[PDB]
Amino acid sequence: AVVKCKPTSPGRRHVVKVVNPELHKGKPFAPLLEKNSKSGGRNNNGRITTRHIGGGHKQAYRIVDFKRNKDGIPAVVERLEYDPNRSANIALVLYKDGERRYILAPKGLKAGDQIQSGVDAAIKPGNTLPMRNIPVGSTVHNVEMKPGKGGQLARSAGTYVQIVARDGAYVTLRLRSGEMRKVEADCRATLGEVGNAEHMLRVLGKAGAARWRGVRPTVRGTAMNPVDHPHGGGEGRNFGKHPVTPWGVQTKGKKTRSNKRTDKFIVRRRS
RNA sequence: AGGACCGAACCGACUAAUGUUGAAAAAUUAGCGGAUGACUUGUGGCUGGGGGUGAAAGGCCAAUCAAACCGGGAGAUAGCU
RNA sequence: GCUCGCCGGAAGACCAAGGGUUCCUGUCCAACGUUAAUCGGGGCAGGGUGAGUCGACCCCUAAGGCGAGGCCGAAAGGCGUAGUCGAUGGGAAACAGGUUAAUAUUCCUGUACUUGGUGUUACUGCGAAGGGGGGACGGAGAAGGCUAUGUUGGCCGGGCGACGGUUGUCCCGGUUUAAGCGUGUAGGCUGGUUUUCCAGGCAAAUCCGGAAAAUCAAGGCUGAGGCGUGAUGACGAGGCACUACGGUGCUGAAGCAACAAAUGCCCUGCUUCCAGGAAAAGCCUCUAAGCAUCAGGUAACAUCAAAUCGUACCCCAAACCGACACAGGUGGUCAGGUAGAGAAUACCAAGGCGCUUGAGAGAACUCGGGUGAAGGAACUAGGCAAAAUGGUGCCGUAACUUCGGGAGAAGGCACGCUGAUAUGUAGGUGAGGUCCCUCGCGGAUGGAGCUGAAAUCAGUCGAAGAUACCAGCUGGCUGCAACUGUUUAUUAAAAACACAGCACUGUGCAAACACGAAAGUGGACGUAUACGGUGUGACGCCUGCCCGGUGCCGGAAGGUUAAUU
RNA sequence: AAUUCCUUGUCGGGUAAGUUCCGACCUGCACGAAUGGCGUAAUGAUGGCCAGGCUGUCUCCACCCGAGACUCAGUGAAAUU
RNA sequence: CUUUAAUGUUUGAUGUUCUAACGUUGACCCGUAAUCCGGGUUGCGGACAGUGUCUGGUGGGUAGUUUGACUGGGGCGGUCU
Repeated sequence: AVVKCKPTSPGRRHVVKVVNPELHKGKPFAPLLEKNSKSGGRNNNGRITTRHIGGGHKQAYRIVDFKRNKDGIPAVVERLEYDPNRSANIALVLYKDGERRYILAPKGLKAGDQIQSGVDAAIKPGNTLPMRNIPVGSTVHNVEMKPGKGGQLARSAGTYVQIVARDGAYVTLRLRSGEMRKVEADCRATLGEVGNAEHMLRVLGKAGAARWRGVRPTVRGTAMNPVDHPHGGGEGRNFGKHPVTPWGVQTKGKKTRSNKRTDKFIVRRRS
């Protein structure tokens, strides 16, 4: 649930929280956890590859099951759980065989609901089947791009795709980006939308709330000296040139997609 | 509950005086600011010079930075002293 | 040696880091010490550092490093797997007292414990580079139960006061005692037990997990402290004998209780919030291959072993880092008394110092301070500096406002001491006894004793009762930025930089982008409610006109146009 | 106006007297709407201005307490030339 | 030898299809108690992609350099035979 806190102090007027009581107020299933040390935006060479990364709260990685290869074995939901490594919530399930696993939380799932994977599974949210058997015009999430590796699309808080057509060994999809992409007609996909849509309405309210996420301040460039950035400086606010990243790239329309390898599944890229 | 209030430790360094071959190659005295947090700190580790890092001042990188230090090319060149 | 004065949340005590004999004794005074020097962190000689339990080594691992093969690269060499290293983390065990000129939980006395080895006996399914559990973990907050510790009383010993009084409600001192073993409480978590089945735990599995039944609810785990033992001992104020007044033997009384009470323990708990909170081994289990009249394993007793290195001394400093015996900087532990909200502050205890030139004089001027006639910012670039305000409780408190604030607004009154209310109250604590009882560290009752506010009434002293130290100046108009913050170490802390928020834009995952001749890595073990970049900069009302120029995004008939032929 | 050269613009407020401050007028030398415009409570060691109280800031300094200065003894520099 | 159609064959262009090169930061198995790597099986792509040589354009992202003299100081202007 979304709630607007009161302005009892500068730093809480425009803050907004997303409170969900369905989440388990305790410790998670340890057997599915592992170490995850932050990187600060650096690489094996110790150099900063991506800026604005550093600090924040500690984190543990919940091993999620994105493949869903446990076919023909139903499972019930034990409880929901908060996952920091991602924007979406997850679900702790229980298979009849005694095994437990993690998955992404669909829109309206709860505890006690039964789910099943495979080709003969039921057409209901949570269940997983290959798109070869999914009806056209439906909504799914956690889509696979190559059979067997695991889902890669529609993994975020409130993201969902829509199957629009299936001709042959391939299926076409309109992604949440408006792009019209096609994939092999054997990839698995989970019905329903990922349920945390109240996440976008969240608000940090103050800078410190960003530093908890591991985000660092972003220096513009205009106020940064000529040696540092193309925008450089000048007495006052001049910026009398074209917008450009460091290293000399426009950043205001210049398409940098230079794949040219697949370039077949793209139909209606966007806009 | 709080990047909340007063205020010691602690971290800072706004004003003034002193000192300026100083007690000190940036400190002291009397006050001041923050003081559960983007806080602070000990240990260890990574990032190496046209590069690093930088809540960005051309700032910091061993009292040295508009391109560190050491050695080498090197007895650079100097129509200038 | 007698006085004085300073610190006393340190200028005291114990360590790490670091230094590396500066420690102790004797001796020397040329040099070193900012003076002298019989002294010294100085010179010379000698002596001194004793560990199964502290620490390191060792076992395990994080960040991260090296990196067999291997991938990559003109060479050098780079990244990295298996693995191996790497604490600032995890992992077995000792306390008290006494003692040396100098060491000690290391020596001695006394009392204990831990891990292994071997052997005897008895009972026995043992076995892993594997599986599972466990180890294993955040912030804030809230109390409650305890202790360290302290105060008072009582007891014991001693004392009767240089000057009035002091045999009493008088004065001083002491009233200490551990780990360990046993009890297993306050209180906290958990429902157990037996049988049966199974697509799982890379194979197995009595274990874990899951499912279905029956049967019982009391079962277990954790757990400060207290109590008892440890302890007929040790210590102990003080005496008796030696006593070179340098010390040694022996003796050695009381050694209880109440109250207060921690930031420390129960607490790695409980409640709660979002930013969602290390790993591995030891340890407890599981079984596989394998070994079974063996071997191994469990318990008891015996006996052996527990090596090696460090241990002195300083450690907020004269010994470390600062060229110096330098107003500097330096992490952790202990945390007394009165007042006090308080680790502030003031005066003190234990303890440790009086900061390595002194004497004298008492001009100008300088520094650091105190007071001030009348006036009260007229000074001055500027109320810079200084002065002043300063605490608690009650009343009371505007504009404006995002309805939280503004606000401690402003402003006003009372504060001491003694006595009574009440021979010390409300409250808190809680003895003895009585009653019960699963008869225990119990429960109910019980209210002695101890402690102890606050307020009221009257009275009283003083110029002044928040008397000292400590301890907000307030108010009004306005520009900038929203705010908390960050910044030019060493002349600039701001209207700059960040910021949440908004928008445009790119990016469909072997993502864009970046570091990299490359491999590969980060981005991200993320997936368009995500990520990167750019600009703007809370919030509120709004963000208008122009695409000729530059650039970007598309489009296509024609024209021009490279290599090549 | 953090933007205004002419300029101490003009009027008025406040002052005995105000090149600054505040509020209006517009002839905007040379504001202008995300290199954002206009307002904005709160906040600020922020800039500017006016009052209350306060005072040695000053009129105009005076006296005193301490460390140096000065004299004696001991040790014993420096820039400069 | 002037001529033009169905052929044989030639090479070029376009499209569709295929797999055997190549790729596979897809799955499974082995080396192997190893998310590297290699090999194998299979699938998806597929002669595209991507790399090398040559080449056009773009290219302050990064370097190397230039940016005159006289002058009643220099610059501006002016001048230079």
